[PDB]
Amino acid sequence: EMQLTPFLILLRKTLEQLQEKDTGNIFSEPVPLSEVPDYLDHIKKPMDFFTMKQNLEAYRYLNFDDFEEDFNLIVSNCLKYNAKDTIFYRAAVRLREQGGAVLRQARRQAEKM
Ligand SMILES: CCn1c(=O)c(=O)[nH]c2cc(C(=O)N[C@H](c3cccc(F)c3)c3nccn3C)ccc21
Repeated sequence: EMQLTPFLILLRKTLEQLQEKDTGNIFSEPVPLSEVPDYLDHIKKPMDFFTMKQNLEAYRYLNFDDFEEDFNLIVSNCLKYNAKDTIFYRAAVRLREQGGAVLRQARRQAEKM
């Protein structure tokens, strides 16, 4: 129960804050199926920050939980696909950790609305 415009402004800011934690920009765009041809065999719902931005502007995030769930998919897809001894896997762990405080603070701002 709140106004749409300030909520979307908050989500845009939050998405930027999350992307700032991905310094190598490895989560910025869809995993390229031309370089990773078997990716969809194991990952049923790919996600990345560009797709999240598209979803945001298409009004697909009208609650904080749905936004946070797509962020969690970026992380969990990467943990699932990649071996534990890779930079990718460790980057997903780090993103999960650093994203946590970002999301907790942003959710508090949504609740304030
Ligand atoms: C973390 C999400 N992620 C995975 O989780 C995963 O398993 N494989 C991934 C593979 C790529 C990937 O191929 N990057 C290349 C690349 C290499 C160097 C710079 C640059 F900008 C892009 C590339 N893109 C298109 C063509 N080329 C070669 C990206 C993410 C991936």
